[PDB]
Amino acid sequence: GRFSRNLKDRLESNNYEEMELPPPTKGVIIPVVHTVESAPGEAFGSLLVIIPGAYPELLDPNQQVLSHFKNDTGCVWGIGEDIPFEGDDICYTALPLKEIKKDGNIVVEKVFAGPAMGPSCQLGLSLLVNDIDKGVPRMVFTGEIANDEETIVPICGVDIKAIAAHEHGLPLVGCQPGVDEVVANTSLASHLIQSGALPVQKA
Ligand SMILES: [Mg+2]
Repeated sequence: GRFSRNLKDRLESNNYEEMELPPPTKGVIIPVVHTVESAPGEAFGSLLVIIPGAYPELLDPNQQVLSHFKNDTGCVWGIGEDIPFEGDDICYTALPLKEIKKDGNIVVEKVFAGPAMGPSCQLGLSLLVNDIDKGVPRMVFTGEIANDEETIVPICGVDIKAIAAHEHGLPLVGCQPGVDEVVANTSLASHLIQSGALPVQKA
């Protein structure tokens, strides 16, 4: 689709039961694209945050769907397709992220929609089970993961996702034109997480 602020306000007006939670042990932020049948050609993005633990009861019942990592190696609630690589034996919940407060608290909310579909979450999840140990990287990841499990693969809707990242004052991270910061593989992505941001040359 293409960005609709009209679509955004209507759908989001329908979000309910927003909650301020404690900072998760760790977590990872990724973008999603909303559409509806009766708004052809319109889209808007928002953010998920994926946290350790199974909290289906925090999701709208229409997202209470459980997907697994490859070979029974963990699960994610709120995601609608299985993950084609291994997890870290944990179960996560992907929650609609309204706000990430200055004290670290996250404000989530319930969203009238289906679970997150498609492959663009992979970069985030791969980084979450492999490369993140403490905290939530203050950046937004999008990208498919290749069969080598290191090469990042271009995805769809990058303009929409950038916009949703930016609404939160966060950079979009991926492998393709449209992203604010560019990583071709999970190594560089991981070095970026350690740095907390793109390394600077204030020279
Ligand atoms: Mg294991």
